[PDB]
Amino acid sequence: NLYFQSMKDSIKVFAPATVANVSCGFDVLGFAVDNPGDEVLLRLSDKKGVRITSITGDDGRLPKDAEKNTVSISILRYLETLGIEQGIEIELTKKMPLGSGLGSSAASTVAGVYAINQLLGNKMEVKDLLPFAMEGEFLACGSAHADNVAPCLYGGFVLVRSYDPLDVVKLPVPANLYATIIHPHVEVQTKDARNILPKQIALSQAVAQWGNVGGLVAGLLMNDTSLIGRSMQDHIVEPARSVLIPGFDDVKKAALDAGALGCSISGSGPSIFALSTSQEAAQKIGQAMKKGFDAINIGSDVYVSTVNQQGPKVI
Amino acid sequence: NLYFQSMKDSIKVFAPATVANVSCGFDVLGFAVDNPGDEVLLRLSDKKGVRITSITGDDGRLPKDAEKNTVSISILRYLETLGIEQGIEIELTKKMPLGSGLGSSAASTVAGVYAINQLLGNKMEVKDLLPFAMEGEFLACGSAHADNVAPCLYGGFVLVRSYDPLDVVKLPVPANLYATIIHPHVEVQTKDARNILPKQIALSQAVAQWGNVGGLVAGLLMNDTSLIGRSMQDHIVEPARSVLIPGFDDVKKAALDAGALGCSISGSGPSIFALSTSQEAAQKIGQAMKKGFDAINIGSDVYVSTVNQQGPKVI
Repeated sequence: NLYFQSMKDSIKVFAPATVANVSCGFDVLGFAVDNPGDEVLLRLSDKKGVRITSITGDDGRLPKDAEKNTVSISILRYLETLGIEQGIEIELTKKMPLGSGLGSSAASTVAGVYAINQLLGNKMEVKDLLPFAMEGEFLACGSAHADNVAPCLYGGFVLVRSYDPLDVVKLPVPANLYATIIHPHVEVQTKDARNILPKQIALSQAVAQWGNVGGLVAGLLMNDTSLIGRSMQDHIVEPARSVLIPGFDDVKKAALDAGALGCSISGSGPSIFALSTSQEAAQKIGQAMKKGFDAINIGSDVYVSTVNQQGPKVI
Repeated sequence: NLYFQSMKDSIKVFAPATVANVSCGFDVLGFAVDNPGDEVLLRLSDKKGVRITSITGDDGRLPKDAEKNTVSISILRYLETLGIEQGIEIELTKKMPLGSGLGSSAASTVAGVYAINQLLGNKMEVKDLLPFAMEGEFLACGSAHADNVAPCLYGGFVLVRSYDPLDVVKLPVPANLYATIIHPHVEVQTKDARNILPKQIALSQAVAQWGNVGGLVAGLLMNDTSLIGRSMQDHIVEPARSVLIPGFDDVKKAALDAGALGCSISGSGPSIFALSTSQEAAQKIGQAMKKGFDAINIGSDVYVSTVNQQGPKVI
């Protein structure tokens, strides 16, 4: 005795940028922010196949071929799993720069999967879309990051406890916790940010790090601020990668002098994030980081928000 | 308009065994149990100096010389810090075996420091006794373990977020969480358990581990059981040390088949602990571990308790 149906034959979804690693939690912590993000539009087609109609905000850098593109691969797999024969056209709009360290590929992929699922009448739980977004990323870029993908899809702050099997845990965070993201207008390759990591690390360095990861998780779950500040030390990854990011040391120091809880590389960079406990503090942190990059003549965009609990959004 | 004074010129304190490492949290997680533990008796003396009168349960293995013994060093330092000239005799009773992986040296040291502080009228906060217990351990055994000492002194379950500076965090744990400890009657050296650890580990192994440490901390703070089970995997330390512990693999398997949440080496071994969610489960886990060591003709003692929130205790 209820009927709902949608007459829409198209849908537009927005999916948010995410900050991965979050200082000491390399490969295991990530959270979503409000901006920026990507948009995906899907229309139903009587003509078969998943096809890419158009890509914008791209500089023609992304694969137009459907079997090479992350979004089309994801959607194709979803349709195959459910045994649906349905034509789909995709228009993709990048509202964020690629290789920025902000989970760009993830946002597109999550946008597509979320989109297809809602458009075809919510046949799967949002929870269960994660693997498709993962396989999509894996098949396209040879490499999937759950600490980008999970918070992007689920919203909020996430611990990726294991990759195999995929074990993801959403954590509460204090409501007055703000993230300032600065994205410099320069491109550090993801490739060089991977290669530069050590293959081996000292046990005592690892212990120092997993102490901190525990300190950070406890600090968030318990709404304690002072513990988070002290726990946001990264002794392994940031010292290796920071050489790739122009002005990193000055920018970090400027954020800490402006009163940040802590500050590190976002994902694989060159973006940098800082945490603070109010929107006055977050803004002046953003202003001081901007002033760091300006002093070396590098253009920059600043974003300020609390953790985005929504995740993707129909627009 | 209040007077309290104690006429006692002696005091006896008991301090509990602790379980360090707790699976994946090598050097950073530890918790206290009810039994076993050590006892320290202190008397005031008109004759000067801190002196050891007697040691029991020892096999004469412990240093009788006051400048070589962990308990007397600790107490001497405490007295010096506060600028007190007071003679003290110490009688020490080991109610637990040495090098058992149960924080034996820690218990003695914590017992002494707690004792002296209460006996001389509580001049310091319990909180502030930790460094003295640390310096004591360091000067005597050349090596101090906060993940034994802190939970011993403070009670409960502890995260040691950093050693320098010393950053300790007490965490809540579910009230129905039980620990079964089995101590085999065989001695694995602490020396060989240190030397056998890798000096270097792969980054991907470290990541796997700090994911787990986060998974465990979140699991305890959130009273989730299933997450703790999955988070208690140690891919670095236990595989290296378990060769030193006779029957380890069979004993672990027997605990897991009896329904343990998880099971690993306690501190540096040869003791083994398992976690479960009821006192029926903890007991049958204990029985199955005992049966593992009996089958290789090694004597064993089993202890079962919830996490000891009290810490030291005047007796």
